[PDB]
Amino acid sequence: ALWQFNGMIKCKIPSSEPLLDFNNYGCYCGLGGSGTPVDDLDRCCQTHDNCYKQAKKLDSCKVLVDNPYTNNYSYSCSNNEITCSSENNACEAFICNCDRNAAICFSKVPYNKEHKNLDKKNC
Ligand SMILES: [Ca+2]
Ligand SMILES: [Cl-]
Repeated sequence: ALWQFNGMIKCKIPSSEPLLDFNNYGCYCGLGGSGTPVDDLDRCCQTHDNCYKQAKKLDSCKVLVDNPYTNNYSYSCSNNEITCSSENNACEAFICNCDRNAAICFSKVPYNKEHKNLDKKNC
């Protein structure tokens, strides 16, 4: 869900307030996402959006009537490393991996503040 994802982002980027820094960034970071990503951070968000699309197609998630946005997976953060819980079921695990991949991606790309709060006509 959002609470775990936000915690993962802070795990990798301890200086960030994700719900303020990454939301409404570029064409993909935040609600919806379409068009050409504007930079590598936006591509991280595009990948993440696509990972959620795939989670919704996974048989485990469908049978569990899962919503990736509300998934109740478990994770831990130690020394700025994210570990998705081994106890997560297949659906939970998939979504945890989407979130972990994105948090890692965000930590590895530049932040271009000219893309914060981008007008979606640019998308
Ligand atoms: Ca999005
Ligand atoms: Cl990690």
